[PDB]
Amino acid sequence: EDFLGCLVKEIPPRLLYAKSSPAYPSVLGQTIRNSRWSSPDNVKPLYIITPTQVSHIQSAVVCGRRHSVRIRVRSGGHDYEGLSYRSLQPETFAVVDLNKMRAVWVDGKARTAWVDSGAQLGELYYAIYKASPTLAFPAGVCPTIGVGGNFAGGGFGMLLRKYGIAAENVIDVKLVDANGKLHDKKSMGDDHFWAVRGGGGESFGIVVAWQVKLLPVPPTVTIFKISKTVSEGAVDIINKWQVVAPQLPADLMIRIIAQGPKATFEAMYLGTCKTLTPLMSSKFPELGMNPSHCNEMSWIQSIPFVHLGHRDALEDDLLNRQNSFKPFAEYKSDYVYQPFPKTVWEQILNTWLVKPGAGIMIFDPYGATISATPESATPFPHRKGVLFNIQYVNYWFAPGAAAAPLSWSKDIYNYMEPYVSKNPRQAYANYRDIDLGRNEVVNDVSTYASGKVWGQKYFKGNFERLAITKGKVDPTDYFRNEQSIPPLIK
Ligand SMILES: *Cc1cc2c(c(*)c1C)Nc1c([nH]c(=O)[nH]c1=O)N2C[C@H](O)[C@H](O)[C@H](O)COP(=O)(O)OP(=O)(O)OC[C@H]1O[C@@H](n2cnc3c(N)ncnc32)[C@H](O)[C@@H]1O
Ligand code: NA
Ligand code: NA
Repeated sequence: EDFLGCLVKEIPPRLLYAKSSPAYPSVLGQTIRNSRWSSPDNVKPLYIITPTQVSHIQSAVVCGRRHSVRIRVRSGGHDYEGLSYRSLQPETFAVVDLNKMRAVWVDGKARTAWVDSGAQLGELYYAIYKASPTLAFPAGVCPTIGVGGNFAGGGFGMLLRKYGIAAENVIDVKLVDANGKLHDKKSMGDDHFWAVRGGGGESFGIVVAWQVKLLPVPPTVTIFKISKTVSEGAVDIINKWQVVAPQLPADLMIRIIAQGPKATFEAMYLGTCKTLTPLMSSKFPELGMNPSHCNEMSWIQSIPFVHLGHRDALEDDLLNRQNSFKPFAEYKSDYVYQPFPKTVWEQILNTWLVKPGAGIMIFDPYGATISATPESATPFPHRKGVLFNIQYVNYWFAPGAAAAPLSWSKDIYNYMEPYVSKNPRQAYANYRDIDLGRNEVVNDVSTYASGKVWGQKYFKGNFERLAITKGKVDPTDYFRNEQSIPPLIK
């Protein structure tokens, strides 16, 4: 009551929703992307605020401090555990939902842009396209991902070998801190500005907007998608890929999707069929690539083409907010520094991918620019020596069908333990996986020791600096969730 009273005083009432508001269920559900987290057994926010101005965010945070009510911020709602809009255990929180703050302003000539956190990647990419056919930004593959969470947790996609992660291409921010204060890079200082760009969402304050540098791409890029079944030699070919792909020139990224005894090699090349053909013949002849495989197109066209296989529907694929794809979903991730033995690839393709509840495995090769950044230069530590990342994705479509995929996800992660990174076993912060560990709260503050268990997996040697920065900007642990950076204070 106290908290709501404060909000009503400062923010338009049409932007405030209580559980009893008729529109609350659809406001809550509008960017939930995982059917596991939409059902009524999930813990719901007491209130939802949908700011349209930065002053509304500040008022909301000031109210939350005064009345001791915590806020989970949501931009695109893609959090794998839904931590932008649900808690694991009953507790009081409000959601500050940024979907209405979605402006993107591109300065083509300066090659910079200001992008609101509530914009989806598709909208950012489209706006860049309206400004220039030869500029791009290196962020996620899926068009509906929110800018806010994608950037805060790092953010990578088919330009990662060329330009690294989204967070290392951010040149300023506009942020509201745990005391409701408005900050930019200059006011927040090196530590806070280092942490917010890749140190995970929520922990370091609400980013309202990000200023990004825009990067050159040729007017024509080339995509191929070449599949090999095991009888076509997928095992030998992927065994070679793991050594070659991380060593390829930075203009060529070849990722793999596998969902049975068959691997599809999806490439984005910053250039033409005419130069890709000889490069492949020279560096990776085992794949058997020829000019018939080439799909030449602009960078903007490559986004729906890579993610959805569509060539013909630019605006609908990039500017969509209908939220129609809502699988029940589980996800895990690993990083690989040493080549798998051929026998492991044999097991993966022939055995693991043919079990009840078996999911899809995606393999993104590193090296080049992403690996050239030192491990501590940003909070994202998965850099020098990384051959590839693995994402293990399970989708299902009926609420009664969870047992087999959940069980497969657990089993394959156990199987893979000897072959992937260890001490710690690294994982990508934006592929959030609560089973890596969760925080313990003592005297209303997340403990450092509990945070460290999962924190070293996402952030490796960067965890302690993240926590010291957290202690400086938010010593009372106001902006938190079950897996956010704990404050390390003296
Ligand atoms: C759903 C999904 C997710 C990803 C891909 C595809 C699809 C369909 N593919 C992908 C991803 N990540 C990549 O780097 N490359 C890819 O190709 N996926 C994961 C995605 O990057 C993460 O889920 C990301 O955190 C989602 O961001 P979001 O859509 O904005 O999600 P939430 O609103 O749930 O927020 C996540 C997390 O960050 C905090 N948060 C949200 N907004 C802010 C702001 N403005 N400031 C600070 N912190 C923020 C949330 O509280 C939550 O903890
Ligand atoms: Na290690
Ligand atoms: Na999970």
